[PDB]
Amino acid sequence: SFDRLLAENESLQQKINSLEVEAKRLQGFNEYVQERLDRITDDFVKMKDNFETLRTELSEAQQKLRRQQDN
Amino acid sequence: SFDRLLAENESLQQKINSLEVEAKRLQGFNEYVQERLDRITDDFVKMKDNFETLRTELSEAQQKLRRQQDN
Repeated sequence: SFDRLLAENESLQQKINSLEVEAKRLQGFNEYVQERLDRITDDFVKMKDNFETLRTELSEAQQKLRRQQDN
Repeated sequence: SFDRLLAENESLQQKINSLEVEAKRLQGFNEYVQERLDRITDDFVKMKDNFETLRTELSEAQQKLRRQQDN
Protein backbone atom coordinates (compact mmCIF):
# COMPACT_ATOMS: atom_id res chain seq x y z
CA SER A 1 0.00 0.00 0.00
CA PHE A 2 2.63 2.53 1.10
CA ASP A 3 4.97 1.32 -1.62
CA ARG A 4 5.65 4.75 -3.06
CA LEU A 5 7.17 5.89 0.23
CA LEU A 6 9.42 2.84 -0.12
CA ALA A 7 10.46 4.11 -3.54
CA GLU A 8 11.16 7.43 -1.80
CA ASN A 9 13.13 5.58 0.87
CA GLU A 10 15.94 4.76 -1.51
CA SER A 11 15.63 8.28 -2.90
CA LEU A 12 15.95 9.98 0.49
CA GLN A 13 19.13 8.14 1.53
CA GLN A 14 20.91 9.01 -1.74
CA LYS A 15 19.62 12.59 -1.80
CA ILE A 16 20.89 13.21 1.73
CA ASN A 17 24.39 12.17 0.69
CA SER A 18 24.63 15.47 -1.17
CA LEU A 19 23.39 17.31 1.93
CA GLU A 20 25.37 15.72 4.77
CA VAL A 21 28.57 16.14 2.80
CA GLU A 22 27.66 19.73 1.94
CA ALA A 23 26.06 21.32 5.01
CA LYS A 24 28.58 19.85 7.44
CA ARG A 25 31.69 20.77 5.43
CA LEU A 26 30.13 24.22 4.98
CA GLN A 27 29.70 24.61 8.75
CA GLY A 28 33.37 23.77 9.22
CA PHE A 29 34.33 26.49 6.76
CA ASN A 30 31.91 28.98 8.33
CA GLU A 31 33.52 28.16 11.65
CA TYR A 32 36.96 28.85 10.19
CA VAL A 33 36.04 32.03 8.30
CA GLN A 34 34.14 33.50 11.28
CA GLU A 35 37.44 33.77 13.13
CA ARG A 36 39.10 35.87 10.43
CA LEU A 37 35.92 37.73 9.48
CA ASP A 38 36.06 39.49 12.84
CA ARG A 39 39.85 39.51 13.29
CA ILE A 40 40.57 41.05 9.89
CA THR A 41 37.90 43.72 10.37
CA ASP A 42 39.58 45.40 13.36
CA ASP A 43 43.10 45.56 11.90
CA PHE A 44 41.53 46.64 8.61
CA VAL A 45 38.92 49.25 9.56
CA LYS A 46 41.11 50.80 12.25
CA MET A 47 44.22 50.83 10.08
CA LYS A 48 42.26 52.65 7.36
CA ASP A 49 41.28 55.36 9.82
CA ASN A 50 44.83 55.33 11.15
CA PHE A 51 46.19 55.35 7.60
CA GLU A 52 44.72 58.68 6.56
CA THR A 53 46.46 60.32 9.50
CA LEU A 54 49.83 58.85 8.55
CA ARG A 55 49.05 59.54 4.91
CA THR A 56 48.29 63.28 5.12
CA GLU A 57 51.05 63.85 7.66
CA LEU A 58 53.73 61.99 5.77
CA SER A 59 52.40 63.16 2.42
CA GLU A 60 53.37 66.68 3.48
CA ALA A 61 56.27 65.39 5.53
CA GLN A 62 57.85 63.85 2.42
CA GLN A 63 57.79 67.10 0.51
CA LYS A 64 59.55 68.81 3.41
CA LEU A 65 61.92 65.90 4.10
CA ARG A 66 63.21 66.06 0.53
CA ARG A 67 64.44 69.49 1.60
CA GLN A 68 66.01 68.41 4.88
CA GLN A 69 65.72 64.82 6.08
CA ASP A 70 68.41 64.67 8.77
CA ASN A 71 70.86 66.65 6.68
CA SER B 1 8.16 -6.86 4.93
CA PHE B 2 10.12 -3.66 4.27
CA ASP B 3 8.19 -1.89 7.02
CA ARG B 4 11.25 -0.61 8.84
CA LEU B 5 12.27 1.41 5.79
CA LEU B 6 8.78 2.90 6.00
CA ALA B 7 9.51 3.87 9.58
CA GLU B 8 12.70 5.43 8.24
CA ASN B 9 10.68 7.18 5.54
CA GLU B 10 9.04 9.53 8.02
CA SER B 11 12.42 9.86 9.72
CA LEU B 12 14.28 10.86 6.55
CA GLN B 13 11.85 13.64 5.55
CA GLN B 14 12.03 15.26 9.02
CA LYS B 15 15.79 14.79 9.33
CA ILE B 16 16.39 16.48 5.98
CA ASN B 17 14.50 19.56 7.15
CA SER B 18 17.50 20.35 9.34
CA LEU B 19 19.82 19.82 6.36
CA GLU B 20 18.05 21.65 3.53
CA VAL B 21 17.57 24.68 5.75
CA GLU B 22 21.19 24.50 6.89
CA ALA B 23 23.35 23.58 3.88
CA LYS B 24 21.55 25.92 1.51
CA ARG B 25 21.56 28.97 3.81
CA LEU B 26 25.23 28.17 4.48
CA GLN B 27 26.02 28.18 0.75
CA GLY B 28 24.40 31.60 0.45
CA PHE B 29 26.63 32.91 3.23
CA ASN B 30 29.72 31.25 1.75
CA GLU B 31 28.82 32.92 -1.52
CA TYR B 32 28.59 36.29 0.24
CA VAL B 33 31.74 35.92 2.36
CA GLN B 34 33.83 34.68 -0.57
CA GLU B 35 33.50 38.11 -2.16
CA ARG B 36 34.94 39.94 0.84
CA LEU B 37 37.39 37.17 1.74
CA ASP B 38 39.33 38.00 -1.41
CA ARG B 39 38.54 41.72 -1.59
CA ILE B 40 39.59 42.44 1.99
CA THR B 41 42.83 40.49 1.58
CA ASP B 42 44.32 42.75 -1.09
CA ASP B 43 43.56 46.08 0.62
CA PHE B 44 44.70 44.49 3.88
CA VAL B 45 47.90 42.61 3.01
CA LYS B 46 49.12 45.33 0.64
CA MET B 47 48.28 48.16 3.02
CA LYS B 48 50.27 46.41 5.75
CA ASP B 49 53.33 46.28 3.51
CA ASN B 50 52.59 49.84 2.44
CA PHE B 51 52.02 50.83 6.06
CA GLU B 52 55.51 50.05 7.31
CA THR B 53 56.93 52.37 4.67
CA LEU B 54 54.66 55.23 5.72
CA ARG B 55 55.23 54.30 9.35
CA THR B 56 59.04 54.40 9.44
CA GLU B 57 59.17 57.44 7.17
CA LEU B 58 56.61 59.46 9.06
CA SER B 59 57.78 58.11 12.40
CA GLU B 60 61.07 59.92 11.76
CA ALA B 61 59.31 62.65 9.81
CA GLN B 62 57.22 63.56 12.85
CA GLN B 63 60.23 64.05 15.07
CA LYS B 64 61.72 66.40 12.48
CA LEU B 65 58.41 68.11 11.68
CA ARG B 66 57.99 69.09 15.33
CA ARG B 67 61.13 71.13 14.69
CA GLN B 68 59.99 72.71 11.43
CA GLN B 69 56.66 71.76 9.87
CA ASP B 70 56.12 74.58 7.37
CA ASN B 71 57.32 77.21 9.81
